[PDB]
Amino acid sequence: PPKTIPIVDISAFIDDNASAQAKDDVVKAMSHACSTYGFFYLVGHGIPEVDRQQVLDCARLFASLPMDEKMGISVSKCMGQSFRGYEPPALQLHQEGLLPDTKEAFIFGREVPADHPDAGRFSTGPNQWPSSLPDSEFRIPLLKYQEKMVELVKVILKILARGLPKEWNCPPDVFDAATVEPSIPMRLLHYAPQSEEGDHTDFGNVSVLLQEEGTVGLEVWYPPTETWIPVPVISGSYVINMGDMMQKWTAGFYRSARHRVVNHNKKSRYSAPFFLNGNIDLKCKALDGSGVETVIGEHIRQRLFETI
Amino acid sequence: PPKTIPIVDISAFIDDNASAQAKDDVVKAMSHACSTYGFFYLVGHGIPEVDRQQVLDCARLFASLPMDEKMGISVSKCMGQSFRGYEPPALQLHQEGLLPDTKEAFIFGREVPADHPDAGRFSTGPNQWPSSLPDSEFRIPLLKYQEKMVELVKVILKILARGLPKEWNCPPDVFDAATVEPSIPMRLLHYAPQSEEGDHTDFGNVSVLLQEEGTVGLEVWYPPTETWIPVPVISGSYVINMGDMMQKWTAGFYRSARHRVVNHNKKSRYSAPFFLNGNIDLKCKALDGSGVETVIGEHIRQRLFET
Ligand SMILES: [Cl-]
Ligand SMILES: [Cl-]
Ligand SMILES: [Fe+3]
Ligand SMILES: [Fe+3]
Repeated sequence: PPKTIPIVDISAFIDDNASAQAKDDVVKAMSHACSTYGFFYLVGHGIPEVDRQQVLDCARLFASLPMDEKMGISVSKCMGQSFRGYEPPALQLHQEGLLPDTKEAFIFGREVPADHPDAGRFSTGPNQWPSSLPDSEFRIPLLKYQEKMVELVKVILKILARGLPKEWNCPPDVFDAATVEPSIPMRLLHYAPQSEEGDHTDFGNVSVLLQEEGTVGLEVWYPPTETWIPVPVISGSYVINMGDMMQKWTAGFYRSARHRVVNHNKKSRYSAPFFLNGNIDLKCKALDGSGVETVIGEHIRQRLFETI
Repeated sequence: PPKTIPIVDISAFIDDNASAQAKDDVVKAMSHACSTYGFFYLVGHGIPEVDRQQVLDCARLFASLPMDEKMGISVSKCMGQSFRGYEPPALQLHQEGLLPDTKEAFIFGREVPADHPDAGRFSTGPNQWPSSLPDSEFRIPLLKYQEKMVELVKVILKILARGLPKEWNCPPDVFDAATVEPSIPMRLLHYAPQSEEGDHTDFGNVSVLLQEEGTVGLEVWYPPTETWIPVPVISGSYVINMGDMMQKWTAGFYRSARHRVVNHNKKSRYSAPFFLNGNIDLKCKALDGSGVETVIGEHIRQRLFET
């Protein structure tokens, strides 16, 4: 029974002067992690720690807005199925903060203008922005960080493509089309402390989680030993996991693991997960050459219906 | 057969506003790592990445001096048994660089003046500094870095003291005496590439290794499955391990593991290990109350003779 998910240092891939052996070491480590656990810690991404800390400060800043202003940009008010804006807690009584055991989030994605023909299509459309926060303090750092998440998931996909079974003869670009005009939702999550008194998989391709220091929140189901693996916070790391669409694309070689967040917090906790769903119109062919075709957006919408 | 040594984030101990649960989590993780493997990765130390990169640049800078300049401060020339200065390769033919499969090092420790009564005693005395390297590029950043390593091993020892068996009833200060006027050698290591064509334990209390990015060098012997565990470089981390004197002090609860560096390098590789040996005159009592008394310096010298 494993005690931890593995860790992958991708430095050899962020620098063009690393040895072929070191790059190959990264490829094998990430391939084994994603085909065994579906999860791994990633370090060596090169995203400055000040930027990560700024993202968590944005989460805290948004959460500090009064309930009325956050509901002014409720996801109810977004365009079509773009699912952008404020996700309210399940219960609320006051304008300030959260009731214990609830959570709230700000969701934003790829900026698509309202008059674009795709606006309002699944996970596609304009973002909603809280007007009381100045651009320099919220929207601008979040969009800059979004640039960096897009570049990081591109690198992750190149490493993963190099890690597939060689007899499938997949080229290292095999995933690249998913990164063109993609669905890329990001959440700024605020978890209230636990009171004194869930199980899921991600549907997309790659998830990149920024954790705040604190007690263990995340657990990953490992079927072979039927155990929940805790994922404590590791300084400098992201938690990376594969989603259902990636598992489907790779005919099950890369696993999409069940996971849940446990709330042992005595104070409010924040996190910032970024999700690569991918281009919602891309038709993906099973990389084992079995001829199965899956359209990303149809797959994700189907997963939503099956889970709700 | 384990595949990795554990990772311990000590952030909860570098901040006084972290929860008691988080601090206890750090204590438990570090204790289990040191009593099982004797080794762990440490992150969250707060030492800036620019400072770590500078230390490795100092290693490269020193190594780039010609043989004649480096031998000007050979360890042969240090005062008494202070063991400070330049450790030359086992073989050499040119003034520049190293022959494959060899290594060289710069060694410096706690600055003790030449007229101090302890100067020249075991691992104690003044440092040798290469006269061709400007202070701002070498001696000054290394001495500041040395302060940061001393503070980090102080934190590690506090965590380790909290991880001992509760039935021994050890107080959390139990190791602190080792950090007063200690032997603290640090090396700037330069490994030549492998040619086309060792196994040991550390003698002191706590070792703190800064690795350079590259292929796996370090391996740790794990007896229960009789396997060499690779220790690849992890960004932002130090590799921490217990030495023989910590194993002795804790009556074997904390393990001093055998380890070795393997050379798969096609180009020169650098590292910066810092060693807490401790105060050489401190008499340590086995923390299980078995009455055994060990003087750190005598232990380290005896371990040197045994090897
Ligand atoms: Cl790695
Ligand atoms: Cl930890
Ligand atoms: Fe998830
Ligand atoms: Fe060693």
